[PDB]
Amino acid sequence: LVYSEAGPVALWLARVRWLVILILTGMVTSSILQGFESVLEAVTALAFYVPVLLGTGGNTGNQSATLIIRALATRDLDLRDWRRVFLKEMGVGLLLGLTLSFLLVGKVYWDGHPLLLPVVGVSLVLIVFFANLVGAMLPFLLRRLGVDPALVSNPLVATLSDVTGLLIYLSVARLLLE
Amino acid sequence: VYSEAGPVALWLARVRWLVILILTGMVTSSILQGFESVLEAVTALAFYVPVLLGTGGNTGNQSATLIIRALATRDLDLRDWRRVFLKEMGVGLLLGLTLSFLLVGKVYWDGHPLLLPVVGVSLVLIVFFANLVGAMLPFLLRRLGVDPALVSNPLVATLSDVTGLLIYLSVARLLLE
Ligand SMILES: [Mn+2]
Ligand SMILES: [Mn+2]
Ligand SMILES: [Mn+2]
Ligand SMILES: [Mn+2]
Repeated sequence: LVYSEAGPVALWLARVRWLVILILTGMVTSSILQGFESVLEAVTALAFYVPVLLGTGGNTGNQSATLIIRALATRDLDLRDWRRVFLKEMGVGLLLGLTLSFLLVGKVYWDGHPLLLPVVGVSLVLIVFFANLVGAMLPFLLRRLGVDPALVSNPLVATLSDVTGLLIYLSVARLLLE
Repeated sequence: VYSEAGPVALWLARVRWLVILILTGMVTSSILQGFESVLEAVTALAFYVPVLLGTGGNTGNQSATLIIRALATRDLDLRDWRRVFLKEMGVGLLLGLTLSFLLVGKVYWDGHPLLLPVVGVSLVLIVFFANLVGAMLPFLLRRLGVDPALVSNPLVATLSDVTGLLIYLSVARLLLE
């Protein structure tokens, strides 16, 4: 589609379907949170860190994904190299997790919620770790399924990290505060 | 190149950008803290935070993708940003009303009637503003000589999380308190 020649109505028609699919899939997060209503009610400040946790996961995943998409498209990597990449990214994700978690724990202490220092600290490490792997592996999976990663990698990694991020954080919270 | 670098080298190359983003993203926790009153009154408010901020990010990044492409192929010039701004005003409102209709349905299903106008109004505003942010950012970056490929997407997502939260919680406080 040519942007400069497309009217508002035309742009809406070309954009809406992808957004509808994403928000329908995104509604899952609201159901997840409802299933943890007990823990959310128990500790008020638990909800304060959801956007930065899910957002950091998304940032990490889309960073590693972009690196992989480029590496494959430039033939620096091949589809057969996914295992060696996986093993290497386990280390990178762990190192990134520890670094970012160290900072966020500082914020939690600043905000004055010492009860949440362990749950937030552990959760972000796990979230960065898994989001980094999802980001590194998705371009391989997409390519093998016939669709190039460049077109749809961003919203997929963002949605998956949101779902998996909520599940990790709230589960860690339920085990440590109950 | 990727096949070259080891784990520490990759960590070295990635950490600075992620640190800047999280230091920026930390503001969201401070924003939510400032609305603790209404959050405590209606706990269900927290249920729709990720889907609201996430839809804003999706909208913004979809918009940014189109603009980056048009600038690369010279379908648009740098000075066209005002005309793009005015047109995207309409597109965002149309996408906002469409997506809002769906999410209100989810709220109606979940059984939180108090949040029907809160979530409905917020999503329209969130989509509307996130769309403009996504459309304008490539103009700003190219003006500063920055390549969007590894910068545009995390920036839109973080800006939308902050602005989206400010909209949602302000509407919540207004309608519930
Ligand atoms: Mn309850
Ligand atoms: Mn409570
Ligand atoms: Mn507090
Ligand atoms: Mn996000």
